[PDB]
Amino acid sequence: ECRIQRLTAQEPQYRLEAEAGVSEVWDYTDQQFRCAGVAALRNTIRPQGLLLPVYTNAPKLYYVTQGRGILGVLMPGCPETFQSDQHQKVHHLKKGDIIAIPAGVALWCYNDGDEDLVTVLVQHTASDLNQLDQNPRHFFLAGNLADNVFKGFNMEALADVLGARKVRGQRGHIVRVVIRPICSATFIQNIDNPAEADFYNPRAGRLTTVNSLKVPILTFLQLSAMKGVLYENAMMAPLWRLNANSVVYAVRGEARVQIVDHRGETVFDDNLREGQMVVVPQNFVVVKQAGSRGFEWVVFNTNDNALFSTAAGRTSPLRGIPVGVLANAYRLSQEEARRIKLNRDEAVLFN
Amino acid sequence: YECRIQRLTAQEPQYRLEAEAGVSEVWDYTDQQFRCAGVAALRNTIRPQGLLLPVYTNAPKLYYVTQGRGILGVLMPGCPETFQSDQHQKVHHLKKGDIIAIPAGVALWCYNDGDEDLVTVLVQHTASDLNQLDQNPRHFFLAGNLADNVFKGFNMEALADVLGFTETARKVRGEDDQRGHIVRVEQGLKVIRPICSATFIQNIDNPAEADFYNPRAGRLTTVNSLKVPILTFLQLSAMKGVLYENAMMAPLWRLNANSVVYAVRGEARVQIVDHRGETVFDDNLREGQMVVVPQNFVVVKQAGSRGFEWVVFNTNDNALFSTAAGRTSPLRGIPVGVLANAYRLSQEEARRIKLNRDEAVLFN
Amino acid sequence: YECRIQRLTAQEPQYRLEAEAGVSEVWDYTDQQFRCAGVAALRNTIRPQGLLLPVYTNAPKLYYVTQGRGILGVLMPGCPETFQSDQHQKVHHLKKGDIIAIPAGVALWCYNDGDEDLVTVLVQHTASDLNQLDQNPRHFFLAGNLADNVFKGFNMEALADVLGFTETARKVRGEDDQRGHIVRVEQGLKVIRPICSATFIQNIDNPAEADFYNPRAGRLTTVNSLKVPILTFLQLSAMKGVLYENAMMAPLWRLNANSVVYAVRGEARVQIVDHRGETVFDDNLREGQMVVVPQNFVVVKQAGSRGFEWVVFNTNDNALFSTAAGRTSPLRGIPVGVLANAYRLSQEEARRIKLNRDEAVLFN
Amino acid sequence: YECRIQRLTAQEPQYRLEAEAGVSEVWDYTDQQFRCAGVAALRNTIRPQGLLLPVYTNAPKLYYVTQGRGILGVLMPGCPETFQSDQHQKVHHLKKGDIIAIPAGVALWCYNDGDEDLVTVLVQHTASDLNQLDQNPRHFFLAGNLADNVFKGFNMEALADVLGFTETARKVRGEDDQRGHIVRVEQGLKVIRPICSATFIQNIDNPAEADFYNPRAGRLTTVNSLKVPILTFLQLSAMKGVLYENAMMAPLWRLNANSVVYAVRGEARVQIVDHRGETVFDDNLREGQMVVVPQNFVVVKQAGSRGFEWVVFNTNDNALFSTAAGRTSPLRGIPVGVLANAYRLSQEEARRIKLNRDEAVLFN
Amino acid sequence: ECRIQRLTAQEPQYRLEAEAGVSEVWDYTDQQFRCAGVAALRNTIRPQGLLLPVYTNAPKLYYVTQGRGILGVLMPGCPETFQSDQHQKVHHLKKGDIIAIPAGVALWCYNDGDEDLVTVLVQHTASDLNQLDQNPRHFFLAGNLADNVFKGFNMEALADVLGARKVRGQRGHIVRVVIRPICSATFIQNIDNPAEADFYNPRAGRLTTVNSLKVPILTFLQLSAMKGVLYENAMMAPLWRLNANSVVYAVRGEARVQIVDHRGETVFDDNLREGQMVVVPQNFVVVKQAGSRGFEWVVFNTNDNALFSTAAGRTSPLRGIPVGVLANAYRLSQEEARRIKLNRDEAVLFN
Repeated sequence: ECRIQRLTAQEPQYRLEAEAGVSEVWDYTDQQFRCAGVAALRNTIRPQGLLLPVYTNAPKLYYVTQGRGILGVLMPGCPETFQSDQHQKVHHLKKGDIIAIPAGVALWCYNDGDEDLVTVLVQHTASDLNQLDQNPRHFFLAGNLADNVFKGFNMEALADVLGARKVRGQRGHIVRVVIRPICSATFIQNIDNPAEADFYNPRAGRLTTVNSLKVPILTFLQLSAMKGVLYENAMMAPLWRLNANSVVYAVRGEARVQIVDHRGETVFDDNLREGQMVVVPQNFVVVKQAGSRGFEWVVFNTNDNALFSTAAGRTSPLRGIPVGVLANAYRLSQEEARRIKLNRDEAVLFN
Repeated sequence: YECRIQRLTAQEPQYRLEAEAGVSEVWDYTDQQFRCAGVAALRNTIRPQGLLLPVYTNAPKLYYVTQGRGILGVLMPGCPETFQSDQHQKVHHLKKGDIIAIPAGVALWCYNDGDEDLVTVLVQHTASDLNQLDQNPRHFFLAGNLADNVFKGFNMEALADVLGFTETARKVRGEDDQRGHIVRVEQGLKVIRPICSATFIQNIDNPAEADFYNPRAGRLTTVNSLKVPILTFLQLSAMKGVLYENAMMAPLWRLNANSVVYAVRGEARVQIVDHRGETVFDDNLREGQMVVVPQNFVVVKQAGSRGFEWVVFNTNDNALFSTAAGRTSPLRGIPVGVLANAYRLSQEEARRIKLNRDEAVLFN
Repeated sequence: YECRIQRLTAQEPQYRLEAEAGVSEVWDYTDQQFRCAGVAALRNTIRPQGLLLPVYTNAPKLYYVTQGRGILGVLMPGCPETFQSDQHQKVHHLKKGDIIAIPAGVALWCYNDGDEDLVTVLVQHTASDLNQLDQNPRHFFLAGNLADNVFKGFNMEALADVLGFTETARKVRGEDDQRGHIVRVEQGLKVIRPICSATFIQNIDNPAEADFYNPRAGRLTTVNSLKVPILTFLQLSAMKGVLYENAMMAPLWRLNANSVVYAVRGEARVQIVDHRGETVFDDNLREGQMVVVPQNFVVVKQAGSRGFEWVVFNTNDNALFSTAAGRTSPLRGIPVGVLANAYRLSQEEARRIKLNRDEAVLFN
Repeated sequence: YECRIQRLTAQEPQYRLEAEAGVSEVWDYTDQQFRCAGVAALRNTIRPQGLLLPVYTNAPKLYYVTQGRGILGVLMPGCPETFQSDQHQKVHHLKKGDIIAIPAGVALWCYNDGDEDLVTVLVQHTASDLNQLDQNPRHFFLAGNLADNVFKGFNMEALADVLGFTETARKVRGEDDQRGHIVRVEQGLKVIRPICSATFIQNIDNPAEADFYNPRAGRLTTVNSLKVPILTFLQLSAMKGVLYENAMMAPLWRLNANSVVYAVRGEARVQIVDHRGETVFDDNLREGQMVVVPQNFVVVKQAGSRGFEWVVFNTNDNALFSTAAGRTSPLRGIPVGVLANAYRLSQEEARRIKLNRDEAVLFN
Repeated sequence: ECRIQRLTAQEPQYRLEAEAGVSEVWDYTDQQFRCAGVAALRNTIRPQGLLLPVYTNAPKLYYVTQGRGILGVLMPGCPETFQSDQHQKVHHLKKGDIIAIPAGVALWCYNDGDEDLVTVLVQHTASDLNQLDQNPRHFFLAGNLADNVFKGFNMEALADVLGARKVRGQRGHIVRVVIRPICSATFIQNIDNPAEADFYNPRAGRLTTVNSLKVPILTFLQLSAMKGVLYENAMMAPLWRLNANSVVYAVRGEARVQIVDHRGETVFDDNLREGQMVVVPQNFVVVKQAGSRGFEWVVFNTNDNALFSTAAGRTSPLRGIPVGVLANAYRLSQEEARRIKLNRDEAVLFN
């Protein structure tokens, strides 16, 4: 399931055009995603576009690559706290936001901005919360792997449950053209803003994480994400993730990216570029050196608490264990063990 | 502590502590009104370019940034420095409407990199099991001015022995300063940018990020455990409330917490009712004032001609309230018959008591 | 609070509160015996067709229904109505032998749809961290009669403004009633049937649902966290005990709780022993009496000629006891040698001290 | 309880309780110094072949075995006997440097099968929510000598009725003994070998099992929740510290606990500093002495010419400290500018304050 | 996956020789282990042997069969509390120790003793912490299913992250030839010592357990172990484990061992001998009668809290339910139901 000889920088493989947008779907059936147990989507919502309400059998983490809009989530059996129409609290979407949506909860979204609203999506199909298959399934309540639920039911059986029903809706799933244009849980979190970075080096870059200790619901989703920015010529320390697979999506720039497994054979050594998506399995080691225009990425991780282990750096295992072990391991002399030890004073982002 | 209170009173700070670059206004933590709540209220004003010396306390704290913009630095124990150019821990940008949560014992400093006074109102939960001292606020300062820094009572020789610096650098210590706890700065003061990754900021006053909304009554924004995880450890919470012209906040009692209302803007007619069915409070609250609504006490607010904006520090992890009237009120939960037999009214009268107010918590 | 008690006493209610349709009997929550336990004991008698006005308190409560049958209504905050024909929340049928758990701050009413007096005995855990007021019981009533309802101290204009009803419906409020807290009814009063799905009832007196049984000694039925989940939040528990003719409850001390024994039926010789090895209690308990066995204090009961049936309110989530004598006693856990050297007896004497009583907790 | 202390003092036991085979030395649990910490300190010396009679208390306990080797027996409630040849529960071998954790209410005995006095120092956390009595230690003894065993105040007839043994075996009880709480033995006394599988022992003084080490400064060994699970239930912890010749323990304050330092070996210059920046302690601690460093109070130790070995009982599940100076100190966490503006020093002076001491907690 | 007609006493199937030791690997692809979802290894480290640092995608429980040495574990981003060189706290290994190592954390080990350091190892591949495959994977940082990671990366990309790099190390993984020759968590626990036994019978034997209520980290590993000793002619009560599979490794002596499944057919009835490894699936029932020289074993269990159910004995289900049920079940008379009930006063170890 995860015996992989090589890794791939992937882009969508089939499109899904609608009236007011497009859904580009990665081949979740490729071995790169099968192993990661994720399904990668991209949603583009033109101005005035409305994504019809949908729910999925699996948890979901959206990232807002571009645009600004309004979002509406539906928790079961909770009153409406927005009353003028009466409905639940809509949410404000802005570039750099992370959205966590549980499995089975309905969500709609509308693009009330002048720029295309681009959101990248991963669906964790290997999560215990998903009790169906390891393939994406979208239950729509309108419109139209995916389809509109309301369709299936009878005209009359459904007639006498409510006082008529063309809720059996081909405009696609994003159509053209609210009060403000448990259940008090925070689902949005700013990740792309610089002021709220976690790691920072004015010469190397910055790292911002979202996880269970920032957004509580993630404890239930067992997902997380990291927004990374590398300036020109800076590099990311070589690292492996202890308890999760990684879904890296390149949002800007270019960077050389290398990946290694147990057998010591490199499965990936290529230039990642904006719009591409690479997967870094668990315990596989990455390393990035930004290109000429820097590099910016988002990595989706499949665990509540994503820990890293940097082969080299201030918080590096090599820095942790004795010089003797280093010398006897890598034959060279005591002082070049010290060299491999205490020469990089930086943590994980480097000049 | 006892809470048999006959009278609640709107209270202003009772004793000030001025520094060269700021002023601390301390409410009377001795007053029964707050001793019941188990909290100590503080208000810090930091003029532009002012620096609070690092400090930690025996009790958890919830700061609310009423005004200004500035830098903050918290010091988690045994955490590496993630900000390197100087190499230090993550500083954070606080700004108007921010809620800041500071666990007990953590050292923390703040700087005002803005052109306006940085006003932060804070409460220190002194009745928390984390505070293992007594019901009195205690600030341990790491510099200057809580009489002098804790380095004052130390021995210069020992502190030199330890700091790797004897050394007239020994002037790290106290009784030779007189600038206070908020000092004036030379240049800037968070110079990389002016567990350990835990979120401590939460913007609460963002209109677009309200929890209850009514375009003609107001809005309510909460911060609790399901917003910020650390609060589950602090067992503290807060709510930022805005009422529009002549609107009203339903009569409500909080189930599992005391509440500390700080009047931010406007004025409002406020009534508070106790078990005895008697009124313990009936006054017009105005900005800068602080009242406590003890647990289960019923409070109601009708905003004045200029609206009313308040912040409430609640003393539990998940402070939830029950409203006597509204769409989610007990009256709606109980049968009509109960209403009739209770208030001795006709079934239609009860049905009016029960089903005429279609709104949730904020009304006209 | 201090618990250095020289003498435990069997206690009856000290002051009654009569209504037109019932009577409240209040034990002296001021008495040291209960102040040590941190509880306030109450007994409500509701004559047929009587209605308790809805009410909520600052402390959790464990009701025990000694007699009768009636309807109950609890009011969870912000929960939709699941009973619709009127539309309201789930009412529940309480009946003889029921344990009812009511969290702090929740409103609740009760009606006696039976032909016999509905007798409920209740304890209010005033030493719980959920009670953030003081060690005094406080009932907040939503109607009539805790001097008047909390609607009394409010302003008729405001309560009219809010309730969507000014309105001489304003008579929702107090000081104009005089019927008390338990009133007489017109017809019936739970009229659909005379989180939010949490179980609050637990029948404990069901003989077929005992935990310890001996057809000649008696039976013991517990209710704790692994029976009812909410108790994990209340940190309260209870045990319903029945001893047959001349049987005995082993001498036992509870590890992690105080115990509040209410004598339901029969009489029994009861002895209670403290750290000092001295007897703090040595009397014949009889129905309607209430005693407290503080934590770690050793108690033993020998039932009289008519058996003895009691209920104990324990003040922890999982109240477990250790019996000085029995099949699961410390003596069996320690080696014989220890017994010999401790009591200075021959190894056979110790082996008798240790292995002759083959029963668990209920004996002959 | 109040902790506004003007002066901390090194304290020795104030009243002894001698037995035929041992002596109990009791620190003054009445003294404010300990009443602030919420603990009662005890020291038991058991001469070879001495037996402590089984006993349980209202509060959790952390024993530290300073000297000797002996057998222990704990009595978990309702657990079968796993040691059978006699059939009884698992006895455990305690030896020099052991930490023993005893939950409240559990009975426990100990025997000295060695040729040297068995010295155990213990603290009883009286401010724990598990102790539901008062802030006073209370030992309930199951044999002899806490005035007599709890079997004393019982009725011989009842205790005969129950024990399956009337019987002049009734001499299981008190006021006829006079040997005390530590008695002399005939032969041996754990004779199979001289939930319920929970670890209660933790060797802390093992040099090879330190957490901090410096071959020229010393070593530090902790025991907390991530070492022994039961502590998560006791919310107690401990630290065994050794400082070599003329070494120093950094100036540190504990965030979330009071600390109880028992001087085991050597002497050391100790200074303690409070919020007021004033010195509350400045003396040379020596073996057998006991001091309390309240929460957030800053303490520093410089060992004498013969080193210094101490044990600290901390009153929380995960007691973590923050050191004013060191590699993991707040000063390193805050920017240089903050240091300069705080102590009014040049950026290089601050960089010295901040980056010259490359060690963690133990220094030269 | 676990429909098994018979069970096997297994020994390693392929060796891995190094300069200063040997790694003997059980065939984790046999159906006996597939079902148990474990991989069994044996490490032998000659005097002065050093096991190069490694990390694995799965949790691990080592048992120290023989020898005495020093061990070094690397937790992410935790300071060095051993300072003279500066590094993390090494640990002392001695015969009878149990070591729990999470997935993804690096560990090295060195044999500073005069006797061969023999450690037996199980890796729980069916643990949710492992997000790769159900096959062992060893990521080394030095040397060389298994391989050295540092190998894979480029000479220069890795050059400019630290000031040279022959950290790209054939001596094997254990090579010939420290300050003392969250992150304060206990990973070692004494299990083989008699004084700390859980069950004991001076005539039958003794049982010592390690589980979540002894070592806290196991709560996260969901593993556990039991060290068992049976004297000559004593026998282990027949038992089944409720919530885990069992990996029994025979460390000394010989014993007849029988195993039964649901169908009542015996899948194993043979003499287990030192150095052999048998697996007892969940709810399969074992029974052991020691041979002439007694018997000593370690069983690795796949759960935080391993509970047993002894068909016969003081704490036996048969002792739990009424004599009537026994009689009506097994026809014979009321008093021979009593006989099957209350004749074995011992718990689980028997004469």
